[PDB]
Amino acid sequence: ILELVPLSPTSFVTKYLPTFGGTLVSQSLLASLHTVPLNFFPTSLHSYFIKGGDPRTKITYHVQNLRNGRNFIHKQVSAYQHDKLIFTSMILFAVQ
Amino acid sequence: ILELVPLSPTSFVTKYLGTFGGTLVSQSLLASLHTVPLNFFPTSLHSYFIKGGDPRTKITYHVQNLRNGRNFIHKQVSAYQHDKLIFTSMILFAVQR
Amino acid sequence: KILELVPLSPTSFVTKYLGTFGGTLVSQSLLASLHTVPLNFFPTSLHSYFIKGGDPRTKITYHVQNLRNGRNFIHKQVSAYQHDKLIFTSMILFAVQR
Amino acid sequence: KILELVPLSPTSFVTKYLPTFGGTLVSQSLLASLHTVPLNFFPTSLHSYFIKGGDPRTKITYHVQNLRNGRNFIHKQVSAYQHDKLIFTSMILFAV
Repeated sequence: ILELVPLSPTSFVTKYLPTFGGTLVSQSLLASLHTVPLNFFPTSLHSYFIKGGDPRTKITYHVQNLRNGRNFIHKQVSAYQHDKLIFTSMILFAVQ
Repeated sequence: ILELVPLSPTSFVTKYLGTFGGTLVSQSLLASLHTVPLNFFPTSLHSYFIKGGDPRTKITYHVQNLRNGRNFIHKQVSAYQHDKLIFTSMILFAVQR
Repeated sequence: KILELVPLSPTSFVTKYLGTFGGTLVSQSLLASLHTVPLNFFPTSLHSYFIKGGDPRTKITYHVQNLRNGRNFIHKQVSAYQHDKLIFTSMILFAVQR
Repeated sequence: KILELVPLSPTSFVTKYLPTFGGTLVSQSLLASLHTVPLNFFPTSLHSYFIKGGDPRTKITYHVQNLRNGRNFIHKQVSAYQHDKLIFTSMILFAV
């Protein structure tokens, strides 16, 4: 139950109801890992807590490509609830 | 919940044992949350993956204070296995009032 | 004013009048993008990449490209050029307020 | 000259004149960060988050927070406050 459902190549909803910021960071990370090649790994991440909460509704994550190259990929993952941005994370990846 | 055991006001060990990544960040955030007042909540968090760890082996988290302002607390949380740095976070906190 | 752009088209703009070259590039990039979205779509984040030093003795041309729409969000890519070479890009994300 | 900051400490800066436009937020936060980074480091990217609307009839206070150092790379965060409220934050990445 950190589980996500892919609605698209870039968009994911929680399966179960959530809000702990740790859940937001973890699921946003998982989400990004499904959009990046298996040989790329996270070097850092940077999460911004924009609005709290509710555990009573689902979270939708959207992954947006910021920058890529041979050795590096940058992603942004935004989380919505009730059609409002609550949380955004930038995740940096590097190759092998 | 990913529970830690306090060894001090300021240091913590895993009680139990890229979800590993999500674990490090979570726990590092739980750790730092035990060092701040009731109405301080994270505004942002910045984690650096320094070396892969083994799950299992316990993780030890040290929480330091970095340099305050007005309306914020800047914590650094570093994670260790075998006295070697695995992971560090900067977590920023603000008050509601 | 000073950052004024002349619209060449609905998605293309150029500077009117020729440390922080950077702030200017980000600022005009944002302004350019703001001309392609409705009033109540506000920027939630931007992400700017410094690709090559500018010339402050030539024109900057900005192209706005629509990357993605979702219910609540618009994602633009703004690319800045001088002499037909890429000097700068930003990804600017917007959300509707209701 | 209008994007002029007054240092208050090694890491904190107030606007001298009245601001908010996003573009001003971004540029002031970049100038603040440039005062705290060695002269031979240059910005490679910048990532700004519009957290709450500014008012231009109020001064903005910028705080530069170190995220990570090396000999080749420096990461900084710059946060902007009005009336003791976070309105805006930026991550700036520098290379030697």
